[PDB]
Amino acid sequence: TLNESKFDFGTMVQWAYDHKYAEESKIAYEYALAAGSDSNARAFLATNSQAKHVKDCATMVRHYLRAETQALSMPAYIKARCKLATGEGSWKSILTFFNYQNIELITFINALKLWLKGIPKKNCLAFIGPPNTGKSMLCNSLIHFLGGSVLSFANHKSHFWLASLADTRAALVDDATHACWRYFDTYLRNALDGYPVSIDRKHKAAVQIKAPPLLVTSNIDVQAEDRYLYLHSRVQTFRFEQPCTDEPFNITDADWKSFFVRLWGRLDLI
Amino acid sequence: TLNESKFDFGTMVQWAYDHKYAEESKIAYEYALAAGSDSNARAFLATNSQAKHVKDCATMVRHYLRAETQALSMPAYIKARCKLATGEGSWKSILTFFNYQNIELITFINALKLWLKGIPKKNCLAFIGPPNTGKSMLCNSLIHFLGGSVLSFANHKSHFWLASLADTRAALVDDATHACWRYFDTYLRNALDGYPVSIDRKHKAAVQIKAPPLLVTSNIDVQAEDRYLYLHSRVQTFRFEQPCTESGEQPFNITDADWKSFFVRLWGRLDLID
Amino acid sequence: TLNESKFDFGTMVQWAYDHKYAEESKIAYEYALAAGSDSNARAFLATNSQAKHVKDCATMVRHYLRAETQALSMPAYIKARCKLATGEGSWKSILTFFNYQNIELITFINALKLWLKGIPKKNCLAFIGPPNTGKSMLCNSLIHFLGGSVLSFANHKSHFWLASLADTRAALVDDATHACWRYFDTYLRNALDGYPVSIDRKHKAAVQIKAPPLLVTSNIDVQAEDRYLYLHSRVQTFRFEQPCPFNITDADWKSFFVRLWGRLDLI
Amino acid sequence: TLNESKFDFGTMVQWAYDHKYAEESKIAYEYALAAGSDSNARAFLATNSQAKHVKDCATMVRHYLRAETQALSMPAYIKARCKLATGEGSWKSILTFFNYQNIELITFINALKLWLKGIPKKNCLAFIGPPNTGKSMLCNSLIHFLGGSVLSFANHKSHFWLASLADTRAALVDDATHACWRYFDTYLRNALDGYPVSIDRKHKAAVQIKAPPLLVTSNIDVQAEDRYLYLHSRVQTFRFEQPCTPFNITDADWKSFFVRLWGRLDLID
Amino acid sequence: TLNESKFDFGTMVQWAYDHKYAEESKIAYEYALAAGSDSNARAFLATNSQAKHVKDCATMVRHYLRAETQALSMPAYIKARCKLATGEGSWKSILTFFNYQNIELITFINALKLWLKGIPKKNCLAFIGPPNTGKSMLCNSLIHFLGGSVLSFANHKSHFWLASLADTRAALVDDATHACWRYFDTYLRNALDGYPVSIDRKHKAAVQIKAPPLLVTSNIDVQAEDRYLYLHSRVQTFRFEQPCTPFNITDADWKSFFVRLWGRLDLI
Amino acid sequence: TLNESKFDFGTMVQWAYDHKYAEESKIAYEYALAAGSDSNARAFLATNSQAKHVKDCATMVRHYLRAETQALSMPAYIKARCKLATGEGSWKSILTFFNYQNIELITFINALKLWLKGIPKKNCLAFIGPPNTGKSMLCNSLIHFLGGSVLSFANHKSHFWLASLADTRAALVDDATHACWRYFDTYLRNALDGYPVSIDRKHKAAVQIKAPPLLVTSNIDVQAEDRYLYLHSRVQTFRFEQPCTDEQPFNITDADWKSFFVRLWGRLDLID
Ligand SMILES: [Mg+2]
Ligand SMILES: [Mg+2]
Ligand SMILES: [Mg+2]
Repeated sequence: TLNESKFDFGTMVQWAYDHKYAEESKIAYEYALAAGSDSNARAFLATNSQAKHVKDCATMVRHYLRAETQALSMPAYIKARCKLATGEGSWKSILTFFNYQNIELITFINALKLWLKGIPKKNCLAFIGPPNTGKSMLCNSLIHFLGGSVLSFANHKSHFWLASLADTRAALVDDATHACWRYFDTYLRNALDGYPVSIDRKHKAAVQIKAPPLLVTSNIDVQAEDRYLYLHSRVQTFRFEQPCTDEPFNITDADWKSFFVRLWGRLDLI
Repeated sequence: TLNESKFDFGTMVQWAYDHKYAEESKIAYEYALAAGSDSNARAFLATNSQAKHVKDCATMVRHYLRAETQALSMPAYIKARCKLATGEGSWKSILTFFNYQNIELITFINALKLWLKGIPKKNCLAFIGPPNTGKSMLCNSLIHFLGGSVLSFANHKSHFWLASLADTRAALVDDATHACWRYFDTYLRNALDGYPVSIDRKHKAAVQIKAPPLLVTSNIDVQAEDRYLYLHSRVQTFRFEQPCTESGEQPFNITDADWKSFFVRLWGRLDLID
Repeated sequence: TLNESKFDFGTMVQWAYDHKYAEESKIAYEYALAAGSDSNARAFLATNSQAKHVKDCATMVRHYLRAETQALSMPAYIKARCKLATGEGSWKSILTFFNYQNIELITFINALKLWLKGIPKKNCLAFIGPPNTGKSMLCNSLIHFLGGSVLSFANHKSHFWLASLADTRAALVDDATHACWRYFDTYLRNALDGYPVSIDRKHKAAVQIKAPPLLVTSNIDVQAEDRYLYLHSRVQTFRFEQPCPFNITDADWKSFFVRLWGRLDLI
Repeated sequence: TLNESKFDFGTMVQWAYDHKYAEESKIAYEYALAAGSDSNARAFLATNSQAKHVKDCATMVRHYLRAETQALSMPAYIKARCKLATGEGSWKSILTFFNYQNIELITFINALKLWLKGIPKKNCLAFIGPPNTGKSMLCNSLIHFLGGSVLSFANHKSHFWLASLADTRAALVDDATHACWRYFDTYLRNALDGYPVSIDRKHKAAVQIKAPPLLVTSNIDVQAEDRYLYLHSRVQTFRFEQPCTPFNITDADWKSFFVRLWGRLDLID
Repeated sequence: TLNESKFDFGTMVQWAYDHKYAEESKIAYEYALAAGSDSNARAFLATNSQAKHVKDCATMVRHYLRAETQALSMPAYIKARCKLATGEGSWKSILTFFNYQNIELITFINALKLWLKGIPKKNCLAFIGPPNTGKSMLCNSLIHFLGGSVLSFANHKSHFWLASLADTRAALVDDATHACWRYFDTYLRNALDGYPVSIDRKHKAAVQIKAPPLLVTSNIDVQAEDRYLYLHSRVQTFRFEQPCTPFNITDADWKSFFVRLWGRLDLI
Repeated sequence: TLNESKFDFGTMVQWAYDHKYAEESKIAYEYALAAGSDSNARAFLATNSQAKHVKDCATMVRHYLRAETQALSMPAYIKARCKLATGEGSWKSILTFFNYQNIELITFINALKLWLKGIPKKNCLAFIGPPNTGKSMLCNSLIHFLGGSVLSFANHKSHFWLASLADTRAALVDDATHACWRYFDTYLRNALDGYPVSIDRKHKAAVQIKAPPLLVTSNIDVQAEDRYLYLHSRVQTFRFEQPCTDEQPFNITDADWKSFFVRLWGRLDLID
């Protein structure tokens, strides 16, 4: 990784942004390789304050990626995620699965439509059923396509476990336990009703935001439980009953792309 | 975007202040956009210390914004908030709602007049009743109009969860559970009173300040509960009993313009004069 | 506000000190205003380092302010506090109120005389009774007159919640609940006693310092409670039984101290 | 040592990288030595900001080294672990150990092959048996060879215990207690199934990642206990029955193992 | 005050050292005062980096002061402390008090002699009894005379609550509650014995240092309690039973005390 | 002291290293005194950044010292530790003490031989008994002689408490309680096995090192307790039952160990 034999920070930040590198060690290493055929990368290794620049650069790119994701409307955002979708699947892969899980495409399309706008009480789609019915399967594939984030209720003892809600456009709380559902009930009523929540971030002061769209998976039916009365009118549920087990379903990013490109009209994304 | 290519800090701050951009990412990104037709934004992308300038800009803006909000009296402040609101509105929306909850508007007016002045033991209004009675609805609309902040009891194990009290002119805790009331009872009587309190802020120094007016929504009626005895005298309760939804429509929705109408109409009786 | 447009730091500090502006936001903003008719304020908005100047200014002003407060004897200090108060006032307001609570003013004068000197086991006065008996009312007015600080037990899980004790000449804990009394009993007897106490400051290192005089208000009568046995000796209790609202101003206290100067041993 | 007397930082970093020194103290010391014969090292000692340069050099090196290893394929990584490990080595060492515990070698090779590929349900090999059957012995030896990390699940207090997973190519859970298995059962199905998990770290932001391959050692046979029904298809148990008190597996043993069985572990690059 | 208007750092440090000003706020303020008749203090208010200078000055003075204190043996140190004390004083004040508590002064002298040497298992003296028996009174007067530090168990949840142990020659814990005694029992046996301990300091590296001689006042009799068994051996207890407040030991009293009992306290 | 009226930092570091001053307090003060003769020390006192220079100097020094110390073999190290120990002393007092506790010195020697090489399951020696049996004093004298560190379970809630396992050649946990033994049982297993573990820092670097030979003193007998079964084979226990409750109590010193090590150098397999 030859490191030896006037530096503009702009040019570097640019390069990092273009390549979507946000992480210092990557930025550092990757720019050092570019220096074979890049004058500014060559000038960088001549600098004494490399470590400072690598840091700054990460901070710079982290600022931009974060703030452009926030700036785009939900349609433009989905549009962006469609462009990122490589390979080729089909929206049919998705329909086939719902058919298998005996749920209405139409029900889903509506739910999703309103979930995407983050309309109050329509902001949270639960995917409920016993183990191995492809709940994780579908939800994670959707989050992936969407550029979402997974929240782990394991980390709930720290209140920072919600930090990413100040960032994503969609979020998934995987495998909800009772603990977790009543957590929702206790603390997050406002996330469901589209009122503001103070989300604490680690190295800087907390921010007040509207909680982005939420997915949940669970073995637990909230609508069928009395102790979660508040949740009934705020959580849209879908039950999966059907096994997915061979030593058959794998929704891809292109599957979702086709799904959105094709039902774009029906999802009110115009 | 284009992030690439002498800089004056003040100008960037001027900019950020004008656009009321206070938050680092927005400041950096939004300015990087201004780069196309602003030589200062172009120069910003030429320096090696952009990260720091963004950082300092946010500090500077926050300083100014806080400072100007604290300087204003309640009247002058509400005045500026009225100036900010837009759209079609009427105080009748508010009247209708209180009337729907079988509460005379004057009862609320009397309470609000004192609450706004932050008079001791009158510094806290709680809206209380069964689910879906428009409690969060009303309180949030008001807090929004006032530019107040929401406190999130989910963050209460942190020292800094109260940090906003050093800045806003009104504050809301939405859906106070039993754990929540107890915390308030044990640790926060005098803030509920609107007495001076030491508010700890993250990176900065603790600040001693008059606790701003408080709003609470809750399913728990503190006045009826013997175990919250000591909260009875410092919390004025409004009981919302009537449903504000079937899950067909939601008929009651108060806008900023409704409050603008409200304060303008009732400027006199809320003693917000000279 | 205008934020755009050779800078001298000292002049900015001078300014900040003069106006008693000690906090960064206020300093920054208020100085940016002075910019219309102040070349140094103008020059401040021209520098690319204004962020740290505001920071340093705040630091510098609190250094001075703290240092000048600490330097004054209690008499000299109260003197300056009297100078500061304005408006119409009378110690009678205070007499009336203690009389209303069926307490002779002299009982309070005696206790206060010692409390001000920060005499061990006498460093803490507690105002105790059922709700709405003007406990917080009185204590807060006094703390205000004195320029003392409020302690917020709510922050007690932090290391720095006592940090003001390194600066003020008097402190108040308003509405001590059982949890509050217990914490004090367990951890802070010496603080109550007004003995030297190690006080953790946020970014600076700790200081060993004598703890200022203390005021507490509470519904809990510590004197009557066997489980707060060890607090009985270090806390003088004033029972406020009568309800009410009535108000004590700074000018009332000014009148109070001026009138009772000699009787308070303030030489 | 001499620490007395124009400096180019990159040159130092270059040097440090070459000798694989990621260690402030080591860096500082070694440079100050390589200095009566390096114009730059001399120049370094002339500078007043030496302390800063050492700190930066470390940072810079640990960046490069970390980033260069993160970028390898699993096969390429093992090839690196093979270069890195030297000594008296034979795989005969391991084969007899398996033969002693009555596990067929091929059962293990296969399992490892699919494990190194982090295929879901093939992502977590448990080694199970009563105290003192060389479970730690073997797993530590392997994880060491591979440069993976060791995790201890205490109880509640273990909040950040997974923090290393954010970074290693492989990991070992040392003596899974029953509660540790319940933790998997409750919170880790996604990790085992190939899905992202949020991993909380100390004084930095949480990360989301695919869980590295896991080794577990326990006295608790999860295949037997129905209260862990959901792990049965996700965890592959190797049972160690025989007590051992001599056997000892080394970096050099694993090297020989991997080189010998390379084609059979499907590492073809 | 005036803070407005070539600066030598060393001179400010010299000044600060001379006046024993160790505290940023005091250093800043007190120097800004010296500005009327000191060209260096004037120059200080001309620099734009005065904030850093105040900070570095305190650091610097702290360095020197610490280093001086650490260099001296116990005798030489007490010597310096005696030199510092002023006023009318008599060891008889101390004698009378111990006699009032029905304790022979020699009992205290014997214990104090060893305590001062920081001999293992003898490094901790505890003054114990019902309220208002002059416990805090006495221990505080001594800790003051010695220039020792108070530890505040209130801050024990912090890593640096023991940071002063890297600097002072004697330390006091005033009113040890049950929570206090337990913490000591669990975590600080070695510190009570006066063995080395790793002391965490704010902007500095940890130092391993002999925990200095300890004083404790308390209402709790550790020797009588079975659950504080492991403290019995490392804690010498003086029981103060008789009520007092009048009784008031000054620095000059201690000066008299050490001067009189120099040989008898073995201070060669 | 005098701290008043170009500077070269390397020169200050040279001085500090030679004099082996690694604490800022000392570096600061001592260099200030050396200003009369040495005129770099003079330059130092004329800089406005004196404070930083001290800070950086301490850093720089302790870097070097840590680095030479790791480079040494255990043999060569103990040698330097003997070279460092001063005063009159004898190994007899070590013999006297074990014999007092009814233990053959050779039981101790054997253990120590293996413990110094850091052999798996021999890496930790424990001295276990009722209060007042010479446990702490024996261990401390050894650790002191060895230049090792004393870990404080007080700060255990922050992993940073093991930071010094990165630097020192031997460590002592004085007076282990149940809480502390449980800690070993879950975390420090690998330490008792020769397999490297990850040590953290306040100045976050996050290294991995083989764990130094450990000493523990305790009123708790681990071999007697099942909740500590793992530790049985990995902790070598020396039971001290005889009390020393009767001006200056018994005392082992650096010189006592110095001779102990010079005399028993052979038998301890320290040969090279
Ligand atoms: Mg009150
Ligand atoms: Mg006392
Ligand atoms: Mg012991």
